[PDB]
Amino acid sequence: EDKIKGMFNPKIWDKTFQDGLKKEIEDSQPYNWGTIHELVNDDLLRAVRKEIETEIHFTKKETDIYRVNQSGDLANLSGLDWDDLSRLPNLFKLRQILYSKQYRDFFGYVTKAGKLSGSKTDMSINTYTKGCHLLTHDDVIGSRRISFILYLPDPDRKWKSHYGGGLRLFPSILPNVPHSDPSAKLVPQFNQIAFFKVLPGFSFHDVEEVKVDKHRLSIQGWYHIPQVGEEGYIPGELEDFEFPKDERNILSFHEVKHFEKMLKVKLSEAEFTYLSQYISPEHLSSKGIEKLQKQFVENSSLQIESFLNDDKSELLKKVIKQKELEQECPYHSKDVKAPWKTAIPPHKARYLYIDGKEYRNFQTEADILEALNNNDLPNFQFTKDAIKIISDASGNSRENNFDAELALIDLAVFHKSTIFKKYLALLTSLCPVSEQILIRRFRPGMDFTLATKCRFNELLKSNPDIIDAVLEGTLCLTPSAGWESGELGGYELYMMDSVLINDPPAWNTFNLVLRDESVLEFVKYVSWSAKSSRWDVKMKWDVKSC
Ligand SMILES: O=C(O)CNC(=O)C(=O)O
Ligand SMILES: [Mn+2]
Repeated sequence: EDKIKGMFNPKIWDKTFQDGLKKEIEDSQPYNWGTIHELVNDDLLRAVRKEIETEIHFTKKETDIYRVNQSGDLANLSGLDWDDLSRLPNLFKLRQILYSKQYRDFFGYVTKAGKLSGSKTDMSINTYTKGCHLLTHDDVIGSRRISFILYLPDPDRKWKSHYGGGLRLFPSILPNVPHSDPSAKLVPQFNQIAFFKVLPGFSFHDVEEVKVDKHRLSIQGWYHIPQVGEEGYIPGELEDFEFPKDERNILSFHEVKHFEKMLKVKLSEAEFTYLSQYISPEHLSSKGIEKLQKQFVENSSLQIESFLNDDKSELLKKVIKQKELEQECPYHSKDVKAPWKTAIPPHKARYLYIDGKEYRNFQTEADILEALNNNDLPNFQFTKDAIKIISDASGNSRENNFDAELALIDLAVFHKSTIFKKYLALLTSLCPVSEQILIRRFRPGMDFTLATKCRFNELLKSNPDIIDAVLEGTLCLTPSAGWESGELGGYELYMMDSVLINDPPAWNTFNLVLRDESVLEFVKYVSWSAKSSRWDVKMKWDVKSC
């Protein structure tokens, strides 16, 4: 109770230091946070790190939102018991002082956070190694009031920026709508502490993938609202911003009646000729269709390899490989030009896409609000029009050309066709009544989606003929190697609310799934070390039975 303050850098007890830091936090951007260098008695934090290395057993865990080496899974034996620190006397001593009344009075003062629990200790020990990463979130959970992270990388070697592993902070386009791109990045050093008041809809942050083979050791923790009466405490003393929307447009009367008349290999020579512009002969033949109809009835899932025929396989691979290798892919949302859009918000997803709508770039509230007041629909042929006219001005350089976008839009127009939707209904024996089609590109080190359910159309809920499901399709057009372990991410993951599908990115595949209310999907975050983007074509349809 006396030697506590002495286990800190004496500067934090200095009134001048305190009042100076308080203001630094008040006026910080993009939301109120702060950092202190050399927080703790160096020989202690050195003792603590030698303890963690000696005694604690880290276990990789990957989910949609992170990959991190964890020590916290209790009910795994290796799980760290904070109720038993017999062999981590210096860690015990660390927790004691971070939650001391001495430190809490300081730390609460500078952060204008009010009272902070000393009895509700809440700490965890993680390492991030090559590939590890934690996507965007605001920390808003239960009674967390202030977040803090104490860094213990190798104390005798400075952590470098190109290592990755940075604390990134996202600014607010408007509340619960953080800008896709981070506006500040903290390269952590030993005995450094990052911290912020937990703020619903604002404190969005992440941990940049660790790119090299080093060990980023941290102690994340939280200060909580006091227990009721603790040191005198008394209590009390959006889908509209998601882009793309998970919406489909109903099909014409022409289209639907076709799929009905058919279901109540009945395609013409002509229709088969159309379908074979794009689809491999192997999936147009009688045997090949019975083979797929059977699969679908059994699994309510198709996973087709070599979907497209070789003419279109060679074409797409070429133009996709050309763009990968000879053009500057944009790595900030401001840089994305027509026909591409950046999916937002980053605590839900981040990827590049073509939706055939008029061009949006969302840097401001007014950008989001201008689009909401002016909802507009896809038109791919007009999108092609727009591109050629831009692509004539500049000149179709090895570096500036739109060949990929044009081949892919052509592929989307195929899949938009009446006839494909006939072929589809033939495969599945379902009548599509709606569609949404997207071209998606997931960039190394930036793009991901997160585990979500399908979204039923509210207007068609009361319809007995429409299946309480969503038919979802994914044509993957990723031409690079090394995805196969999951290690690079990019994989399409279908699981239940146990895993239905787990397909790393591959070339010219087509997955097809009928999702009921409860199925979760996500494309995993793509590693910085991936050798290309994941390219694909996402297709969603409401369906009805015939
Ligand atoms: O280690 C870091 O810098 C960030 N950690 C977190 O944001 C978290 O654990 O929720
Ligand atoms: Mn966090």
